[PDB]
Amino acid sequence: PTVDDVLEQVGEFGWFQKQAFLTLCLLSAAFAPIYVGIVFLGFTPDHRCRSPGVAELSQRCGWSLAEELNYTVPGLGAAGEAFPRQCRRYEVDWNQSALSCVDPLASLAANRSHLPLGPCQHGWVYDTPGSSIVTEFNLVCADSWKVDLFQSCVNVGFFLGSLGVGYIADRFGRKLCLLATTLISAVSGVLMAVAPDYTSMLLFRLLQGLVSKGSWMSGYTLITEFVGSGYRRTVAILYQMAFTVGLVLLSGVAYAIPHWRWLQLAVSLPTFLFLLYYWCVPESPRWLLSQKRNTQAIKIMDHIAQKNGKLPPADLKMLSLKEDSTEKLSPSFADLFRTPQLRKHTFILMYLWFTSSVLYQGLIMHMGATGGNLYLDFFYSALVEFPAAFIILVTIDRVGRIYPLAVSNLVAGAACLIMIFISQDLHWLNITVACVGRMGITIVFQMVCLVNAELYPTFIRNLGVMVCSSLCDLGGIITPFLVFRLMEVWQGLPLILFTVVGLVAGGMTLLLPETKGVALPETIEDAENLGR
Ligand SMILES: *[C@@H]1O[C@H](CO)[C@@H](O[C@@H]2O[C@H](CO)[C@@H](O)[C@H](O)[C@H]2NC(C)=O)[C@H](O)[C@H]1NC(C)=O
Repeated sequence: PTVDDVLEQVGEFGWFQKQAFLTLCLLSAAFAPIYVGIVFLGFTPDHRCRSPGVAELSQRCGWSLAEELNYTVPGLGAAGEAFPRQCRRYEVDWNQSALSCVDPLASLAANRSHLPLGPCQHGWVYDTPGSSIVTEFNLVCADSWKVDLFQSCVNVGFFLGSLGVGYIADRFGRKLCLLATTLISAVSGVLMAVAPDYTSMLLFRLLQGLVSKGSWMSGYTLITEFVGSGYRRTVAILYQMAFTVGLVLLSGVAYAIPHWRWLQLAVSLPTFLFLLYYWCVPESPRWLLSQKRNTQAIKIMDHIAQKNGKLPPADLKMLSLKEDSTEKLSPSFADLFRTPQLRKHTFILMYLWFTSSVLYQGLIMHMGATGGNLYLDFFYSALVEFPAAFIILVTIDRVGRIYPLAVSNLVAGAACLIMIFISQDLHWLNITVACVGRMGITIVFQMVCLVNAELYPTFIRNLGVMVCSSLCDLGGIITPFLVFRLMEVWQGLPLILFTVVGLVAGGMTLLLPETKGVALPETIEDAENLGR
């Protein structure tokens, strides 16, 4: 009367599993707005110094937007690529000075650079009709650094929340967390849209970042536990693919409404509405069984059978773990680093996450020039993931999990190396090769997440994935400084670093025990001899 066998008898993937997965997938998209980052909310458009006098002249004679930029603004390319033009204002009187459209400012100085440069007051004038966080508080020229501070604060919030949310998640149940985390994320999201100052915006975004990844991972583990042992691949990969669909939909709606306030206020509400379906999914049976709450576990199991409609097995009356466990099974950080096998697994998974994140950021950084339409570029970058799902979805159970993960982790680094060595000049090849690397990295991410979820004990499964995921955000934070510094020493030093990181990670993956078609562990001692 073990949990897995009774689950087989009552249907591994029945109509109950489909409904629960539909709801959790509806939750999946809610993580796209918080994960997409500052983009679509802090895009910096073209900007020049507003002048009062230009407004008068603009109507007097025929004008064009391109023409106004050229001979009304200070020229670019002096003492910097575009530092003068962006936020420097000549401050020559354009009002009550009728010098004709042909020669508005030429006559006075007989030269441009020598002209007198004043302060860039009167705020700024922006190109795009929409408004972003940059346009709101004028964080353009003097305070430009503030945007980087905002991004770094969000990332450090991710990093802290990764560690923090795990313990509150596993000790107090997987549905007490998913409910509270998504509720806090929703309330922070709407509260943000009414932020009048810059401090409140940062604080609310920090809270949302703290809670979002916890919500997403507690949603992931729940379905992974619910589904049968054999059908884990479909549930996990379709969860990731739902996340990708949510990303595409976010790009679409972002192009729909440019304004940041309305964008946030609209995209956040569906996460709040998801709360309306909290009553659909109950607590995971395995967690309850491991906590010694057997009556609730059997009650939940009977409900699954009733909705699925096959039959209730009479053996449930004696449902319990394989071996008579101890009264208390509290999750703690100390228990994570006791068994040598579990310690080795944790170290290997941490390194895997770190290398995956570093290689991803290196690839995106080393990409080609950005396209004219940011939205179209983001749409393509999201769409490049769909074939990854249909590649992985058919290979896991047929070939196992270690080999594809290792081979993709190797091929991503190989593609980075070939891009470094082979000509990087504008050609049709390079874009497609980069797409190959993108698909490799996406496969690595999804496979690492799945294997890490499957490898840990059930009673601390969430904590393990949280800890091993923190290094992902750590690497994402640190990589830009590393690549900037290394470039100074040698032109190609960062590329060698990325390639060696990828190769070493791919080599080290092989030692991780395989999990093809084996019931996920429920006891740390049992997980220790998983390979045996
Ligand atoms: C761009 O600005 C420059 C300003 O230098 C314009 O080109 C010349 O500007 C000098 C300075 O006033 C004039 O003496 C020349 O007569 C300008 N060129 C010509 C062909 O007359 C230029 O016209 C501006 N851009 C456009 C599209 O006209």
